[PDB]
Amino acid sequence: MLKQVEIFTDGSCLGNPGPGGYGAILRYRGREKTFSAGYTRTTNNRMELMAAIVALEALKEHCEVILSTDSQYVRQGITQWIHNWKARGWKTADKKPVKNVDLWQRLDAALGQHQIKWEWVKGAAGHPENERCDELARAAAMNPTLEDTGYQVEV
Repeated sequence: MLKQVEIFTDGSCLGNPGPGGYGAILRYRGREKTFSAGYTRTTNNRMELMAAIVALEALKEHCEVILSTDSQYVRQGITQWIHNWKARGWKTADKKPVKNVDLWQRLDAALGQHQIKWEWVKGAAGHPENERCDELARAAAMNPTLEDTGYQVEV
């Protein structure tokens, strides 16, 4: 049987754009691995994506994953947009690349390596680990050490 891993993820940003960061927790057989990093200039949406990307890429073997996050952006992409973008070559009708294509492509790639059960949560009570991810993400945004290379300035 495959390992069944619990993943909790969250991202945040102080502005649009501004410093931002992510936080993710992987739970397996009582063991826990935490991941967090901050970027000098990015956006909330890119951080929401990165959290999920870093968590999934951290798994070195095919797994059963229970991914819990309150990322609306990730949810919409996963249950709505992802399919179409794969059917249009990751480009808008006007041939212009889809926003954050660099990160969406990395996520999609990570997604196809595991059986994922998504648990869309609502930032409140009953989600201790998610709240923990928020704290990690907020502490990383306040002490950024990385450059979000894939970030392209609006217009």
